[PDB]
Amino acid sequence: AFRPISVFREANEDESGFTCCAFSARERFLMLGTCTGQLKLYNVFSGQEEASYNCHNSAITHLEPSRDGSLLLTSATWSQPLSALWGMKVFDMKHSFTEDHYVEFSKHSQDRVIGTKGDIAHIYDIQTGNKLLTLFNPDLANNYKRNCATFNPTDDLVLNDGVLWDVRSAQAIHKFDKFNMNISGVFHPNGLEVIINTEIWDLRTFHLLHTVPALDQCRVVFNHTGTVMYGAMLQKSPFGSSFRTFNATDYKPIATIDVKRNIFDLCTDTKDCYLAVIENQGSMDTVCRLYEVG
Amino acid sequence: AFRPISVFREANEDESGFTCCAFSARERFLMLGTCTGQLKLYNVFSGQEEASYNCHNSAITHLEPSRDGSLLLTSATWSQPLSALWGMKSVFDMKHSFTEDHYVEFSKHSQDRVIGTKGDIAHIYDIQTGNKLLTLFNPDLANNYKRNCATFNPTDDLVLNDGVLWDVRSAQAIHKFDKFNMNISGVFHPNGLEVIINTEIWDLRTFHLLHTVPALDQCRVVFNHTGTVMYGAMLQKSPFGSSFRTFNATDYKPIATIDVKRNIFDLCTDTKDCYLAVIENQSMDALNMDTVCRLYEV
Ligand SMILES: Fc1cccc(N2CCC[C@@H](Nc3cc(N4CCOCC4)ncn3)C2)c1
Repeated sequence: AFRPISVFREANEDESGFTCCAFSARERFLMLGTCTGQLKLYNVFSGQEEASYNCHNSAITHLEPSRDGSLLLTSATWSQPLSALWGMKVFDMKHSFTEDHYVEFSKHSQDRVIGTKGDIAHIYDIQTGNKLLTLFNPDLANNYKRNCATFNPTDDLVLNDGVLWDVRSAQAIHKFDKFNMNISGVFHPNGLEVIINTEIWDLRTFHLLHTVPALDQCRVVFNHTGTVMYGAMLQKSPFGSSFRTFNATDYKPIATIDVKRNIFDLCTDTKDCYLAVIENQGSMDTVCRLYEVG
Repeated sequence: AFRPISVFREANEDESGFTCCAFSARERFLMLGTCTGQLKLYNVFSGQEEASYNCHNSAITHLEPSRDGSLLLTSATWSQPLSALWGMKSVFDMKHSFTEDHYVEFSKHSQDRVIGTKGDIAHIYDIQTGNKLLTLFNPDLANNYKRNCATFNPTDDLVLNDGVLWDVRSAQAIHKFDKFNMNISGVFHPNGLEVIINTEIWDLRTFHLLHTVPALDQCRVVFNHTGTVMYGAMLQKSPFGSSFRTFNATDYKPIATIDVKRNIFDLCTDTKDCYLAVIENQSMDALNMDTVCRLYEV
């Protein structure tokens, strides 16, 4: 049950150019990246645009606010810096990650950033911005075209290019075998499973647990309690006109939602009451439609 | 860093009698056994008691909730029965007893069986019927470990009992690991490839010695749920002293040595491995039993 509420659109523009969405830490703001590298803040209540910040010189591809509301990670498409860390408590650049096309925070304590440059993962200290670790084992590389390195929920492990790393020893534990060209995978928020495209792997024994065909070429996001998984399939619009929900315990579908328009991105708020979806109104005119979750 | 978050005692008792603990399937709720045979449910953050159940007429030594929240194993000191299986669905009720076993745990992959230990002997039981399916003891291969604790491997194909590897389907001993200590019988690595018997790390394929880790000596070793950290409390009334040790599960390198300067009765982690609960007595080798639960954020 996804009940459309409202639309956020770019004020003072013929066509809308939203490319990515994230709710602010305490959800008073929807943060919308644009195709020209602006970060626009919208009040969820009033629907009004409160600020437009010049973050990058190309389309924003990724946004992640820190849980404490003090920091924001951004990634763009081309040029430099590809990724940056911003203070949210005046809006200022804290550090740049010049060559990393994707960045995420550590999960348990958000003291670190993990960046991806092709097949290579970099870990940075938030305070200093210094590079602490480079994770790349050329013996084990899968060369995934959409590789995105990520920490597990405890920050002890990293998944990079389908390879599981022990962060403390900076050594590869296991290479998961390649069965697609693009998707490198994520940790299940439950901490026990690795989800790589259609393959569900046991984190501890590395045995295959499940095949989930409906996840093929999907971006996967979880609700904040990790009971529901969202998948939007990659096809310019990154995804198509539908997303799918899955029970995160058994990987069985809950709903296929056809919005009848190409999806650029989707995110949930911390309380799992809202779904924001970037939808192409044109045939870009990419608006952000808000849905009640339920 | 282990950051103390909360401390609490057994509510309203002159002397606090917590002896063991395990996190519930419910996020912020810890189950605790007591020296008078009660099972307590506490809010681990507020320290407030929620529920109490009468399980045994002697001290609870160990408890293990099932992953699905439906079942609980308990073991007591000198009660009859020594161990029992409880339903927690609607009414809290005893399903089955394991008369002679001083320790019990669930099978690992599918929790459809219980494995109990009586000295050097392992018993395997069906959860549905309570029926004893197997008695595992080989008089030729016994190591006679004083703190023997029989266990299934991650896939439930194998059992380690008194340092002997058993094929469960055939109920035959397939290998005896040579004895290097008097007490510690060992556990499976959650990766399913290694057996950890006191200071010895054995390869499950070749049965070759992979590593010797002196810092593990006389430790009850447990893994966090993710299998990234090994926690060891050393034997020295509590069986344990005032220290617990952590090791990297991938390379067995020590991480931390934590001396709480009080005897430890038990320790456990939450399903998300964010927290460590420790039961500690309030001087060293205190005759007085007055324990607290301390919660650390990891
Ligand atoms: F050295 C080992 C090796 C393997 C397992 C253990 N454990 C298994 C769980 C139970 C442990 N024993 C106790 C005993 C105990 N007390 C309660 C008070 O009366 C004395 C026994 N309190 C807590 N734990 C021993 C010890």
